[PDB]
Amino acid sequence: GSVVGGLGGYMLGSAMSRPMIHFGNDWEDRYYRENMYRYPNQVYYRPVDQGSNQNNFVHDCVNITIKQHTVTTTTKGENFTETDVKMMERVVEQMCVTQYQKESQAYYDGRRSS
Repeated sequence: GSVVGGLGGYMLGSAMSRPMIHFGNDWEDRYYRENMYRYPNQVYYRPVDQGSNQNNFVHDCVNITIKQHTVTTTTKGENFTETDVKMMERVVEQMCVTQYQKESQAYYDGRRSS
């Protein structure tokens, strides 16, 4: 978990498993389903601290992860459609939420809520 390529130092999450996300269109639910195992299983984040926040950790994590699985992959041998990346904007969000609910509670060690 350090500078995974030309990352700004960012760490790389432990391998998660493929979420369930239904989006609010039946085709989206089904489409996501028919490729659920094709989506990424890890996400990239920076160390939360007292000047970070979830809306900068998760937000940048969605960008960074896409920038290492879309910007690092469409340029290679992918042609991810914006539809696919619209799906990844949910998976990576809830994944990096899950990674934050660990890392943040490691950062705080006290300031987490008392």
